[PDB]
Amino acid sequence: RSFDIYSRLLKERVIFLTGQVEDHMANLIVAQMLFLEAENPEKDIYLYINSPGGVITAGMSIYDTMQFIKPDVSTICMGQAASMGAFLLTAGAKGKRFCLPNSRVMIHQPLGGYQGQATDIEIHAREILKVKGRMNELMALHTGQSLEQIERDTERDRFLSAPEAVEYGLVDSILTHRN
Amino acid sequence: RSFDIYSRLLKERVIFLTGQVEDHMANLIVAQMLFLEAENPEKDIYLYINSPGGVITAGMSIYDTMQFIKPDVSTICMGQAASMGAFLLTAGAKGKRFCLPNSRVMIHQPLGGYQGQATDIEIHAREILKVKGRMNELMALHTGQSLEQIERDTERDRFLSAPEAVEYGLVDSILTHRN
Amino acid sequence: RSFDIYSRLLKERVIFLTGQVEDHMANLIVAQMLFLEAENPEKDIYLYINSPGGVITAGMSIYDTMQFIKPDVSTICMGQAASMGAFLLTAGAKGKRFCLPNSRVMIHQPLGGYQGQATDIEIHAREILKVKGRMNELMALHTGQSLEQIERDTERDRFLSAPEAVEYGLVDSILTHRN
Amino acid sequence: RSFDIYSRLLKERVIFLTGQVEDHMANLIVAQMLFLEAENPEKDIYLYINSPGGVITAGMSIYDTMQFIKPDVSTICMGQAASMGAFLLTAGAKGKRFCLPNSRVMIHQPLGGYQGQATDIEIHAREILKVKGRMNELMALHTGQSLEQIERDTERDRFLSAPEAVEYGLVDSILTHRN
Amino acid sequence: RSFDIYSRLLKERVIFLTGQVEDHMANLIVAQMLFLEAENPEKDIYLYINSPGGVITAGMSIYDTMQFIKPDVSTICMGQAASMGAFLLTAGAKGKRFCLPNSRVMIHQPLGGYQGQATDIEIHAREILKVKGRMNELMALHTGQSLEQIERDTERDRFLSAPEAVEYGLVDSILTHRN
Amino acid sequence: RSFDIYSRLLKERVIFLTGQVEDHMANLIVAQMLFLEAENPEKDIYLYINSPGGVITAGMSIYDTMQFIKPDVSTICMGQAASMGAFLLTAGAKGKRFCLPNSRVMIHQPLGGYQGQATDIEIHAREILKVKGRMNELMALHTGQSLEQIERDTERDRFLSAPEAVEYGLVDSILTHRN
Amino acid sequence: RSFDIYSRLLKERVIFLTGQVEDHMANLIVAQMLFLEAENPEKDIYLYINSPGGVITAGMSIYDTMQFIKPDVSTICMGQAASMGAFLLTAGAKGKRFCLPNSRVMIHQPLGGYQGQATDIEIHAREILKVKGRMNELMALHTGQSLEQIERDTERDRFLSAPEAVEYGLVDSILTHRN
Amino acid sequence: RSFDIYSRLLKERVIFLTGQVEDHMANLIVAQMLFLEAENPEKDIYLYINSPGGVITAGMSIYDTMQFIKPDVSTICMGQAASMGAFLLTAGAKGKRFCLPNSRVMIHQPLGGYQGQATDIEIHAREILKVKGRMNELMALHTGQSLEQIERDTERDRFLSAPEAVEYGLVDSILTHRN
Amino acid sequence: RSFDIYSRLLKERVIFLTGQVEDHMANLIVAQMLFLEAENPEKDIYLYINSPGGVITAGMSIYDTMQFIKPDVSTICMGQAASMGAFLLTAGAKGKRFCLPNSRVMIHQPLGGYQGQATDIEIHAREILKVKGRMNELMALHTGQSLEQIERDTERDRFLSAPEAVEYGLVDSILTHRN
Amino acid sequence: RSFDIYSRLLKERVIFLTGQVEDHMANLIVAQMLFLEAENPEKDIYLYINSPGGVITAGMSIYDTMQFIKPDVSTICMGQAASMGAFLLTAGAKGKRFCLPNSRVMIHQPLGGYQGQATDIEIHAREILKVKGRMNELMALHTGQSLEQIERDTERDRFLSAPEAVEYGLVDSILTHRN
Amino acid sequence: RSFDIYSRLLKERVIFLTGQVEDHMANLIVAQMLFLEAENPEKDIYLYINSPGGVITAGMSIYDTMQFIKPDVSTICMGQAASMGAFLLTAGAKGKRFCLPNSRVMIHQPLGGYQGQATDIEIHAREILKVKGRMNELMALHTGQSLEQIERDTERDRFLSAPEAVEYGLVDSILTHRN
Repeated sequence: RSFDIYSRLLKERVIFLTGQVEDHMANLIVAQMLFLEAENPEKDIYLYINSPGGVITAGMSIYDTMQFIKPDVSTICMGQAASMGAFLLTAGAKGKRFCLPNSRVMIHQPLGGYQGQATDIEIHAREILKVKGRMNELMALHTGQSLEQIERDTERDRFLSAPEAVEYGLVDSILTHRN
Repeated sequence: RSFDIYSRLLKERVIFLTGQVEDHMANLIVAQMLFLEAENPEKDIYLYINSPGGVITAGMSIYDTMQFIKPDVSTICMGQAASMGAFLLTAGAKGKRFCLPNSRVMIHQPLGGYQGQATDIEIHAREILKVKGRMNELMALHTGQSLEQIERDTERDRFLSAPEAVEYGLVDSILTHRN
Repeated sequence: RSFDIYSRLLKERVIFLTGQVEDHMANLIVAQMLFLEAENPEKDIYLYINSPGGVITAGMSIYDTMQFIKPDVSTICMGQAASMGAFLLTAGAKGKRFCLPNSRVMIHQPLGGYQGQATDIEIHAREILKVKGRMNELMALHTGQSLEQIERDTERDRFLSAPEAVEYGLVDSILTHRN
Repeated sequence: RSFDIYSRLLKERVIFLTGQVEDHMANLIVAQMLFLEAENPEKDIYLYINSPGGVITAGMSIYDTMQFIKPDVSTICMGQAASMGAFLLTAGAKGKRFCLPNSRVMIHQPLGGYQGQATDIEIHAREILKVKGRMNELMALHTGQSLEQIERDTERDRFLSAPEAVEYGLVDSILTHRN
Repeated sequence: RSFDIYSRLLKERVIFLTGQVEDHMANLIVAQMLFLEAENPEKDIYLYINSPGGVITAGMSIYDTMQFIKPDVSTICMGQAASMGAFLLTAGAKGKRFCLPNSRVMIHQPLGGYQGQATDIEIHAREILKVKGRMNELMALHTGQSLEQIERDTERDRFLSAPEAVEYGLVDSILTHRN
Repeated sequence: RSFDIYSRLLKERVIFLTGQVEDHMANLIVAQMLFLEAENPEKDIYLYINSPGGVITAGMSIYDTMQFIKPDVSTICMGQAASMGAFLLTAGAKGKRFCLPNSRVMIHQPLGGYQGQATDIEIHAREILKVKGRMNELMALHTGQSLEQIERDTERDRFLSAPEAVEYGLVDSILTHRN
Repeated sequence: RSFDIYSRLLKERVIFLTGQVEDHMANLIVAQMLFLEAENPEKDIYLYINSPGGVITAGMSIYDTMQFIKPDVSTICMGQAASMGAFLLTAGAKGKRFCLPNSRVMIHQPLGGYQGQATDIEIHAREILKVKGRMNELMALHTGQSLEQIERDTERDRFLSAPEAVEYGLVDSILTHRN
Repeated sequence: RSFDIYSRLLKERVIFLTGQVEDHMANLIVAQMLFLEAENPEKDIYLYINSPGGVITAGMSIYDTMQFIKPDVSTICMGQAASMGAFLLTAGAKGKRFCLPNSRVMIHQPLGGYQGQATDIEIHAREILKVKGRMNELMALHTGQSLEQIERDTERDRFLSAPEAVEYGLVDSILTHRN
Repeated sequence: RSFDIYSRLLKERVIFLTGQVEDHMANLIVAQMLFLEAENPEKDIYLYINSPGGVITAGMSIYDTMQFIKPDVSTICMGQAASMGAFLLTAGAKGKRFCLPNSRVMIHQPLGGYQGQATDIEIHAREILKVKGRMNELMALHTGQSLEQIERDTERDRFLSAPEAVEYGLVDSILTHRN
Repeated sequence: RSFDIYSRLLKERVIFLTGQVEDHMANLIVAQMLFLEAENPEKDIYLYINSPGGVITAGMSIYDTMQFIKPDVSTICMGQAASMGAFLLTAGAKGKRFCLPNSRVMIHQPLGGYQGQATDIEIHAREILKVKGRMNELMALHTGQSLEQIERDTERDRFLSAPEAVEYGLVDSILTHRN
Repeated sequence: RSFDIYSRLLKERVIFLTGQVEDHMANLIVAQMLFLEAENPEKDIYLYINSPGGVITAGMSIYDTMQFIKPDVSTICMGQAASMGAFLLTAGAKGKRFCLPNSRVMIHQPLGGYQGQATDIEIHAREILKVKGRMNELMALHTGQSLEQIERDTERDRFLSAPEAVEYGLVDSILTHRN
């Protein structure tokens, strides 16, 4: 029926990634995808995104899953897709990444923090550095820009309008009306 | 049916937008609209609004989706439409925007806040302004007022009564009695 | 069946207005109202009011809905009905506004509050004033009392028993025994 | 089958009033009553009462509802009936008010409080003295006692055993064994 | 002895106004001015100001106290002088007011809030408006600017470097080096 | 329908392990396996591991269960697998432990703590040392490393990219695409 | 199905006892047992233990239901059985008490605490010593150790691994693989 | 005498700035500063600094007082001096600023935040930027570093050990042994 | 007198370093040293240390002063000396570092943590690694041990009795009984 | 002049140890002791004890001091002397350790608790046992019991009335009156 | 003098025991007594008591000191003396224990509480009973009542009026007017 609306929509292969990114809402996204791949492993799957960002590992379970499943996950951003949100948007199938008119994007490097003995802090920061390294690589890839270029652009929070977003390479185009 | 009164009214293509505006309740609006579109792309959709406003991104995900979909989205204001509630109200299809005799409207500029280093304060300070600017443009459109009439009037909380809101281009007419 | 008493009670066209009047409980009432008009826009709708009042804008959404829709909305006060509750009570269809023998009504003026800069206190106060005045008009009008008289009685809290309420023009008669 | 124990008992025309008396559980009781009158205006309705008391106007919505509906509302006190609970128990159809052997009854006067300007304090203090009067008036009407035996009896907490409530006129008899 | 350091500078007629302006610290400052006048009513009094401001009536006891005592109260601002701070800073004896090189001033309007009935709210919005007018006037007098200029300039927080304070007319000049 | 997504995917023998490892969630995962084993003791069970670790007795109830049921348990790590999570991944069916592209693994030693008399401190500290020894042995035997080698790398947190989890012997390979 | 996994496994006559032992969770267990006996008093009941203990009386309501029902209750320790956990584990039908390989059991003496008058303290402490005696009696009984031995081994925490568990008489054998 | 250690060391013209910079601690430092000049404006003053930073304005009241009194102000960092602690340190008399052997210095730009309307956010961001510049100019001025160099060096926290400090121009030399 | 026990002991050139190390108590102790120096530079200062440690920079503000003043600083351990507490005791005048019979010492690496952006993270991680290095070097210096050996023994909490302390070169000898 | 009772008694060489034992009340007792020696190293000091125990290192700092100052330290117990309290009592000068008639003594073992990696948990747990052993040898040394008698007698809390503490050798005698 | 009212009254050999009995206030009381004995070991000391009781050990410290000093100690009860208050009241010098007219005395048995192992509960439970026995013996000693009689009137709270306490032998006489 219309008992659950996100369900009816799931049947239309529409998945919503809304707000904060974290393990449980991430895991729910991931399973929603595996389910759509088993249903029909050919049809695209649409993933709407309105999110301030969130936990990185939780984000990579989503990312690796999108690339892993045969279906092409198109991505469409409404409202906003900041940080790992923006990362996921641009991680969508090629040519199948959008942004509605007034949605906004924000990009930036990884945030984190540890607490401990110098040695452990060493082992942990070293690590958040490997991750920044891989986060930037993957962004160069998906967006087209170059490693050097991203790290520059991403050292500090950076905003992009729907247009600037396409111009930059995070999304392929702006959806304006249903034609 | 009546098992769930809102689900029953969605069947009549009616969506309510009540209270504070945030990602989740907004996602649900977006999902009811997407869903109505899919059921019949030609019939109007009625978006009843009684809100004090809220988070702008969350709202914009509703304005873009409203515009984006094929159906005309008529907006009825009951009780109150303030800030993002008045934006969204005025964003309904032309001619199909109304107010009940005692609805009261209030418009004003964007609110925000950032914390950090002066540098970052810079980016955020200038993005909130880029937003106030796009927002004021769109209010110009849907109202007919000049960009300068709105920046002027939203500079501070401005209350509009039903007839004033009609007289101002916020809504098209006042609904008193069903005939 | 009687799975959900209120759902069941609705089939008999009975909507309940209980507790403090605020945005969501009101929209629920406004929907049961539009829903009943849809089942039969001719038959009277019965509103049970037992409330100490609440948010004026939320209450006006119910008031305007009552006046708007085709069917006559019969008001029955049980327990108490005060401020916005008393107001929504007297706003029922003349001839069909009731009080139970020991119900009690209380009228008074809009209670508000603001915090901020002078310029802004000025605005917001002007608005509470415009509203008080109109609410006063809609009160003279529904009860039959004069505008002078209402202003003179809504300054301080005033209690009316069911009988005085009948004589004040707030309700039409007293329901004592289902005859 | 007892999928919903309380609903199945409702079918046997049984209503439970447990715990503090407040607006909502009180509304639920009214609705169960109107619904049982709807189902059959001729049949007796049984109200079990086990409550310490609560909000007077909430208790009065149940009271007036009991008097209004066509059916007789038989009251049965299990455990305890204090204040509005006692009042509600003695308000059942004459000849059908009962007490279980070890249930205990407590009667007293209205409780209240206020905070504000002296003018308002007076309006509110005078109002609770009327409520107290009317409560005493109705107390005498149902117990048979005179108007002063009641006043003289409710100035302070007063306990009454099952036997004493039959003798005082609060209830008609003790229920000890099904026969 | 340098037992109490401020009690020591007080003997050199130096007075410090530090932090939040509120009744008790304000009263301590007033008492020192009166005490200084008692000791020697001819000699100047230096008030060192470092404050973000605070309560208006609390500050006005200092203002009038300053103007009432025989000695000229010379004011020196360090750190900052905002709101009630900039005000007391400028109310100092004409010709004897200063800003350390890097102190900064901020001027703006009254702030406040009330909760209550529409009738009480109006008495309060009226009042804060009269306070608003006397401050602008007193600010006009003291800076030499014109009323409407002061009004126009205070509507929103305005920062002013010491040079801008000297230009604007809040202080008389910038102290840089003891000579 | 897809009223419970985790429930459908379970139909495909896919179980999820997300977030902190503790008795209840740990117990649910265990029930899913038993349940899956009884459904078909022959087909593989698939367990996605995206955890930061958690309680060791809880993890072991899942471990012994894994090694105990007939079906082969295929572990796939997405997002991340630390401590107990990495221990349960490397604990999957030999040759069927995969690690998605950007999942990061982290293994280390046991965390714990006690409070009380010394005699109990020794009893308990001696117990965590014993658990340690055992986890090292099991980590040895599942990864193929030597007990000495294991002991040497888990004294301190030690991360491991996807490629390293293969070199080190925790997992067998890497799923980068569905094919 | 896979809707309610634990309800699903009740069919294979499998009950899980997870986490803290207390009255309500204990009641669910008792009820699950009584029910499985009503379905077949001949088939074995399988109770999975993973608990750090709990309220003794709660545990005992489970202990006696086990000895009372016709069906043998086979116990299977997963993760850990500590205190009352080890108690209910070692109380399964003799010959059918198992410990998974890496399970681990812990045993000790009763814990408690009272407060109040001295007389009462003597009453309550004299009660915990009886429960103690009785708990050690019953431990000797299912393990075969001398009551004398028990008392020594439980004055303090004592951990036992699966093999150790089997040798102490707590359980009959270790479970390693489905065969 | 050593009744108050801090007062006693005040006789040797010594002053300590310990902990976060905020109006009150700052004032007590300024007053001791004025007090000393007043006792003899020729002898040098010693301001020991061991702070992590604090409220910029609070700090500036101290700065301007340092440059203003005739007494030369010798700064001596111990432990650490970051942010406004770094600034006041390098602000002492040229030639008379130091650094204990293992002192540690940290520099960077302003921190801050605001909440409100777009308009007001602008005014405050505009202000923390006017301040940053000025703060930088002054750093250049006191370390003789290029103005651009400071802008660079203060975009992100930069730790400077004592030698590096001397070299960078923050302090003139390093004190290790009292000769 | 003994009106202030600590002032009197100050009068015998005795300073106490008790509890956690942080700026204010560390500045208090620094102040006592400078004062005792002022009162006689040829004489030994007796500094007692019963501390679990604390903030390194604060510890350092005391270490540098110790090294710096003319008076030989003699350290004496009572109760405990952990972390900065052991560092400060071992930094006493070579030949005058005592340890009471039953005092225990504990050395270990630095503790800390950060939260923020990777770049900043890296910046702080390095910093704590420079600090760790410098402490170790100074541990080697004062204990006569070797830098390497110091790097080994201070990776994990290391305890030592007074005799082991002497033996390690942390203190020079053990005081037992006055003579 | 009895303006401060404890300081007056201090001239009578009477130090009080009251309440929980922790670094600061402990340091004050040490300071009073060193102080009292300095006045006269030949006269007896009296330490009254009424404590429930407390931190060990803190008690040891008191302990060594007692053993270390030339003058004998006579200990008198009032109320109670438990744990470290009891230990500091028996630590008095042989032949001068008194317990008042109804004072009660309690002895037991060190209590502790750590949290962290197994390795660190080992380091701490060995430390707490060495401390236990050393504490025991001391107990043996002052009471003249056997290390073995003390080990057994302390495993769990053991109370000893005043006379029983006399024969156990914790104290040399009961103090009943001032003769 | 009167710079402290109680210090002044001390010079009159008057001590106050007001409120809650606990270690620090009981220590103060003990200190004042030793001091008064040290001024003049001959003259009476006067301890006023207005207490509801408290910690027995804290109390006993006040009791063994009352006996122990040479001066007779006269106890005067004002307001109330309950539990330890009543104990300490009666433990005063025979013939010199008073009770002001309307003071109330209350008596009972020890209150306690403890948590932990059965073994520890027993150890602490015996102790509380030993204390209860000893307290009851002293109570008998001092009142003249038989042991047994004391055990009976102390199982539950027992109030005694002033005169009833002379009768019971708890106090010697009543005081009424300074005669």
